[PDB]
Amino acid sequence: TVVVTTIMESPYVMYKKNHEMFEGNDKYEGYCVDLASEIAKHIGIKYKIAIVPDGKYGARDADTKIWNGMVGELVYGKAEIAIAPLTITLVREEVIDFSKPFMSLGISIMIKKGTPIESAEDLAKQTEIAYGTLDSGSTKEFFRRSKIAVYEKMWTYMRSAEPSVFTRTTAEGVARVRKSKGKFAFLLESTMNEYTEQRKPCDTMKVGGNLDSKGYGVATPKGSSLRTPVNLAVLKLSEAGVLDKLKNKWWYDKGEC
Amino acid sequence: TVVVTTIMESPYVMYKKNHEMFEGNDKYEGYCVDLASEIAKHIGIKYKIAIVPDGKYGARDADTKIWNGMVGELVYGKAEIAIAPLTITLVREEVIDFSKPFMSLGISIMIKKGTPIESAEDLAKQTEIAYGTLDSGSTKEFFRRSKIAVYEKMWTYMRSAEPSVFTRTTAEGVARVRKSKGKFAFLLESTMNEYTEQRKPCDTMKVGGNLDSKGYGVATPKGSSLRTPVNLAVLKLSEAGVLDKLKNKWWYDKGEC
Ligand SMILES: C=C(C)[C@H]1CN[C@H](C(=O)O)[C@H]1CC(=O)O
Ligand SMILES: C=C(C)[C@H]1CN[C@H](C(=O)O)[C@H]1CC(=O)O
Repeated sequence: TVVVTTIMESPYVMYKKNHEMFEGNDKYEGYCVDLASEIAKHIGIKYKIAIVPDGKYGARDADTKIWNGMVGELVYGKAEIAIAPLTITLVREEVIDFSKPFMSLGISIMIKKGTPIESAEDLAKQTEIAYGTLDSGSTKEFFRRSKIAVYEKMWTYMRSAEPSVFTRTTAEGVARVRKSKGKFAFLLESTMNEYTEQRKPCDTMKVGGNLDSKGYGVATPKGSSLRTPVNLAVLKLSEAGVLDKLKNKWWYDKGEC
Repeated sequence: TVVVTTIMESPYVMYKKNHEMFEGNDKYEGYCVDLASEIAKHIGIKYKIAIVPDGKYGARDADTKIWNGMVGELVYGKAEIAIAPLTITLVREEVIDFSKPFMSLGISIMIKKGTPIESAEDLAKQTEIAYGTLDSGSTKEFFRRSKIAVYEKMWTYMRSAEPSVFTRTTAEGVARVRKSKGKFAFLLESTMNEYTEQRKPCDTMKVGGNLDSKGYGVATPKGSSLRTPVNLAVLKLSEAGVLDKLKNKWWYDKGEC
């Protein structure tokens, strides 16, 4: 009855092993799949998981004026709820509603083990080690808009960098870090960073602190009567220990390093 | 024109040195005083700071059925906004609205340096070192309501403990930790814990991780037309670096240890 928009991202939503022999929601597993299930039980709804057609999170296009991604699905009435690692930002909360955060994070640095970098300050003062960001998302927008001297210097480098320091997906950025032999550093959300650190061949690490402090939230379109039940469900789950339990399950219980 | 309810708590709201010769809002300084000022500038309001008469944060009384503290001020229309270290909890969000978190925190352990305790598990398995909580607030409510084995064992000890392990104020709990010579441990929010660690005689420390993950938020009563401007102001300030700058100012720039 209720359409849940989400996206393929490890370990939030992914295909089960042998997903061919499963139907509907049963094809998928992950943190956000479990989260949708808990939320639906508390607010008492039936739901259909739909993967966002364009594979995007949500940005407003400069010329067409149109929102893409999951935000777009909500804005144009194609979906009722988005349950994904969708970062709570000002631009988005202007057109959709977020619940309280179900997970906390910050922008962080991924290096290949042995790269002599300990902070964002280290990266900015040199050119030998290239560094980049996804070309779509809140991390790029953070650097684009920063007045802080260090991040301003980082944005000037990145927008000019040749060849392009921007990657299309998380896997692509992680791939580039691994194959570059200490010569590429990846700026990404600490949640994905921590997850990759736990995955073989265990050649990556998070360095320094987070550059910022934010959260992912469950999104609903403006005026949805599911806004309050959803927000309260999240607080219920958080206080019950369920969010912590879910994090440990998909991040640390499966850890290989 | 707009009434801002808040409370005396270091370093969020406090009296300036020689506050006698100042009038109105100018009597006060602190993190939340600066925060009110930033918010009011963005949403374009004039405001009067009022200290909550009963010195409480906000709980519903078992018999009278009446909310006390800052939550009460909002609920009964005595104030329009609460700007304070007011923890976002399910019970409160049921009767008031919170903005997105302006600060992240978690329940934590304060010990006197040299107390051989490294985790919550350590405290629960022994009786020689007493441990307590404020007798009013979200920390007590967390232990009261936990199904997690370890915290359940901690609550059973605390509610039965003789003499009372509960303190009326933060200063009183910190006082008890300092004067007990390693025999009392204090369960409090990590923000207050971190702040005390930076204050002379530098005899306290935070040990282990946070037991949970939550935030403080700006509160408005249900149906307030200041709800959205406030929420968006917080995201604006957060993304601009102002919340981080404010934290460093009142926690670390002043640090003595
Ligand atoms: C995986 C991606 C592209 C998403 C996830 N959350 C962020 C977002 O919602 O924008 C993006 C990550 C990033 O931008 O670093
Ligand atoms: C200082 C106090 C009593 C407040 C502050 N925030 C929490 C609250 O809003 O309940 C309380 C702390 C705590 O309960 O540990």
